[PDB]
Amino acid sequence: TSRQKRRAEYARVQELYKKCRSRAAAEVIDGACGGVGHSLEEMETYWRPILERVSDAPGPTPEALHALGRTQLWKPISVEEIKASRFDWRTSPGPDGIRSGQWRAVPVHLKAEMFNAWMARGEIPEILRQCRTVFVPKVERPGGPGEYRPISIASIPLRHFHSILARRLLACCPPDARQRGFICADGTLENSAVLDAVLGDSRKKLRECHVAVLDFAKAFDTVSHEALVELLRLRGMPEQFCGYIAHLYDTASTTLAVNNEMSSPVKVGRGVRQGDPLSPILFNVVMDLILASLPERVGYRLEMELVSALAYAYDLVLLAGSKVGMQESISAVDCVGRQMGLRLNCRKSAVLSMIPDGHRKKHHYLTERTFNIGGKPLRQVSCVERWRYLGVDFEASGCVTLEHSISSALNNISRAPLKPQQRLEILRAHLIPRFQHGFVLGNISDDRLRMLDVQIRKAVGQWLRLPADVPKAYYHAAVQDGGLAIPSVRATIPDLIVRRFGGLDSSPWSVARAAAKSDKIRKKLRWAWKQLRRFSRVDSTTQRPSVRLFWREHLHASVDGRELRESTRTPTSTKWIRERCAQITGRDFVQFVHTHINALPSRIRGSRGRRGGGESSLTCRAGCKVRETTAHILQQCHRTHGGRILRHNKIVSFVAKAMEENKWTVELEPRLRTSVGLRKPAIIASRDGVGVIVDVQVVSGQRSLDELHREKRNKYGNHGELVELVAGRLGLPKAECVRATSCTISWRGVWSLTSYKELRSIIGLREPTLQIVPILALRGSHMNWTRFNQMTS
RNA sequence: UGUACACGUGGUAAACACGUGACAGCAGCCCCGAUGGACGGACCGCGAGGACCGUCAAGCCUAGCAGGUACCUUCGGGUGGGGCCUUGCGAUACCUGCGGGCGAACCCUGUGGUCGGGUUUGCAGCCCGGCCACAUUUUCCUGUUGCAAAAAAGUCAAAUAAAGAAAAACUGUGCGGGGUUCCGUUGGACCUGCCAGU
Ligand SMILES: [Zn+2]
Repeated sequence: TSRQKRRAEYARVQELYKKCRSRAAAEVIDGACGGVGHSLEEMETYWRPILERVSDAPGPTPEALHALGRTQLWKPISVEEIKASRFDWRTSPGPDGIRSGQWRAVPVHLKAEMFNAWMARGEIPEILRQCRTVFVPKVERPGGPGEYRPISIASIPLRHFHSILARRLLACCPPDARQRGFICADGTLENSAVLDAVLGDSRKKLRECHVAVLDFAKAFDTVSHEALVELLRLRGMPEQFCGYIAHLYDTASTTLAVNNEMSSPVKVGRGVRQGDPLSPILFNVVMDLILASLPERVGYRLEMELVSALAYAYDLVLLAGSKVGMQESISAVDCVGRQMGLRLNCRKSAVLSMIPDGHRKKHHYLTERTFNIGGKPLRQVSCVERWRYLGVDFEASGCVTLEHSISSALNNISRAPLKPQQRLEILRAHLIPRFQHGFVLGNISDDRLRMLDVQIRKAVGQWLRLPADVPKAYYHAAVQDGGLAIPSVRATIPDLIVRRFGGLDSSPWSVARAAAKSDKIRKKLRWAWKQLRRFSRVDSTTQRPSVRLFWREHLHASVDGRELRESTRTPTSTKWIRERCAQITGRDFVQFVHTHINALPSRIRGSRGRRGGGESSLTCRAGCKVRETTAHILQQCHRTHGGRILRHNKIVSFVAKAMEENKWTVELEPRLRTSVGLRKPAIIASRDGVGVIVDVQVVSGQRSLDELHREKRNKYGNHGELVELVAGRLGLPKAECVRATSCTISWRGVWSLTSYKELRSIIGLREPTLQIVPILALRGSHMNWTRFNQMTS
């Protein structure tokens, strides 16, 4: 039943989110939320035949070997290198069964000797060799088995054993400097700047330019086993290493796990499997070969520097100044791919041509299709809007911009079965830092960034049901200052440009340094600096611009968020927005956010600009005949009095729990009849001759919290008779040992600095206890609001 | 291009001349993203803004994106509204396509002519949309599927099935009971009755 699959999908996504956040977020963003809908039938019959298809690649030719031509490996594995390899352990279990524990428990020497024996024999056990493959729909509405994706997961020991081999390959034989894809530094670091400099130069000096982008799709599904084995054999690497790779690939199998249904193993006829740590290094050797097969004298002369190819993660951006120049380059790429089995998406590859014309001083754009990939024509795109050289969030071949693909991601996140805080976190730390690279490879304006920010804010407002008139700084202000900390692409793009392009001239690359001394790059740097200065405030400590201070300055100066200005001094106050979100339910988070920025609809806040009516729209609905502000509702209203005592006692119970856990003799509601009047302390506790009178207060924040704390600190500790009475009751002789103490929390859930410091210092409570008091304050306040709004008489 | 300043040349000095110059600076800050129009009237404090009533055929808005046309320039480039000032060298007219929201059609389904699309392969399939033609009405109660948060409340005819028929209060480290908030033996929420009181 559909409800059953929805149940299973929700459980699976929640478990994945609890275990590993990054993989779950990356799966949710792409669209892996609907699961499989075609079952085993008409699914194995489509994907099984496409797997055991050995490519008839002839292999590299003497010409390719000579173009390539233009020892410490297999060393015994020691125990230091095992921990020298950086491994991400928050991954999925293999089909064998060992998830992380049976592999973590074994000592290092045993694993080292096991790998040594494995390479001595050269045979990975079939049980450990076995791997599974789950299916992922591409478009949000699957229509056929060809619209899915076979993500394959291998065993943990095999991934660990290959990671050290990949590290050895990277250290022993580093790639060419042109290869800036799978590199130690950031891949698309200088490649974005080089293309921009080339485009600026070709427009400036009216130089003939043609830049083509062609991607390596099915590059996982097109490398022939024999071709790669021969390539590694002729590279000079040990022949037995190649034999081991050939034995690994020739003896391979795959299990189809669709709807938890077992399936027989299936042969694979094409090499390079997805997710293996050796795959992006082995494919780097193919990149080295294809780059070495490029024609020698061809490219674009950018300031005495010749630029021809800038390899991206899985792309190949070729450049040429002459129309005939790139045709032979493309033919060479085609023959290299065909001789190795690689296939190219003519649909997803594009060519940008730029032909100048004299006697007019303008520059002309070609429109018709001229170049081709072995006969198949290449589409010609006018504007450079295919800045999708960012890896994930795959391309659309110039059909759409970067938007209309961000909105798809937002819809995929919105429809996924996640709590309102989980979507917020996924957008915070997995979507914004993912497409932000794409908005720098070309000319950009402020309006595009502002519209992207507005769309993101609209999506977040829909997720958390906030009204329209909420301070826009609330979304982008940092957590410690009070806010959702949604990073804003309006100010983080100039920040990225300034931070990266500023250090362009310090890059080891010779091409990047040439690109640094350009005209367009410097103009963009000036624009980015201007925007950053306009959207930041200089830091007092370090004299360096920061956007967080600017967002805080706007937020604390607003009307809704003025009461939050005291939250930046005690980071515990806003510990529930981001860190402690797994302990708070779904609707609870939305209610807490609503009362946190005072988005609750009152007769004052909910009628902004629409107060042309009578006093009934402004007078308190309880008959208090005063202004109906949310502070009045939540703090001073006779209908809300019972809820106020309820919340107060809810807090005093939890703090009493804490001090009891800290081994203090507590006394609830002491009864002291002073001669002056009636004094009602909250709770007293004494230990080893010293006592304290701890009273609990939840008060508004429109005044300073510390002063309000002092107003009862002095009253309870300087009465002159009450301290003697509590000293006599507790059993301590000297009245100066006992002194008053308060726990003052603003009803939005903001600690008081003096109160928090006193409570931490006078009596020992660990951080988790103080973390939960804002939760109690917010819950009590919103329950008070619901109690008030439940009836209207 | 237009202001102001650094050096050099020449000169007895200049309120004299020229050239070269920090990416030379000097071309201020702040706020604003709502949405259908033409013609005729009733509303409003007839005031900035917000209601409604009549037709029209489809388009109407956009400081959103991309490309070209002309013009101003100065080479860098340039086209929304409002405010505070302050001196504090800038720049407009439209059409084309895409996205957004307001319209408007469209509408129970199967074949074919279709056309734009995606996806494996070499025009063989699956799926997304747009034109051209085909196939009694009202009326209550059991099963199948689309989203709400949980083993159930919403969906009484969303589509349905010789479908089976008819007409034409609360105050609480209180107490008891259950696959239900989401937590890895606890915690807030509602469901009930007693416990000392109002
Ligand atoms: Zn009141």
